[PDB]
Amino acid sequence: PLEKALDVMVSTFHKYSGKEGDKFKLNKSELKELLTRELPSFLGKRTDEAAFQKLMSNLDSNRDNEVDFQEYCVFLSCIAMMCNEFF
Amino acid sequence: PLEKALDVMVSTFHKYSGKEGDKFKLNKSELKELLTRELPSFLGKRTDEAAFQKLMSNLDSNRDNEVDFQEYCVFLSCIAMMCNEFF
Ligand SMILES: [Ca+2]
Ligand SMILES: [Ca+2]
Ligand SMILES: [Ca+2]
Ligand SMILES: [Ca+2]
Repeated sequence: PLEKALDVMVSTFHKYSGKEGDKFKLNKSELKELLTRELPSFLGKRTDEAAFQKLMSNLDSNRDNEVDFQEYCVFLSCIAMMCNEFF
Repeated sequence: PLEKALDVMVSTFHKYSGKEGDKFKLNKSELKELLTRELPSFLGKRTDEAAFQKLMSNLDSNRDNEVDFQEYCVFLSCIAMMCNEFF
């Protein structure tokens, strides 16, 4: 179960970062699709365009306006750490 | 199912962490069964005690001789990224 889940995390990235432009990174449209479709829970209601834009600015540690796989990775793990702490 | 993939990530850990001493930490021995029954395709056959110490040394970033939930998400991000760079 831990192995199908880790490649569920891997294949999901590529599910959107390749739709447009750099096929190795998520741009905003791409990031919104992923979250909106694959991660609605950890979504709540902040569905503005203003919620997503700092939603993209905070995942984007490099500041290169895109989320690479690494970065998606630190995001998934913050979300893991956050839930854990809850249960 | 990404959100499904996070669920089991967080639970797989506690399924093993709550056996001995700290219940929110993995000691070399709980890590052992986690790694062996969960991530079998990552541990080939170097499973002696040096490939299992190594790992512990590897995993345990604060060096309290135990794997906590954050050091376990760092490790997991290392597996996914490995799976990723190979595509
Ligand atoms: Ca892209
Ligand atoms: Ca970036
Ligand atoms: Ca323990
Ligand atoms: Ca530790």
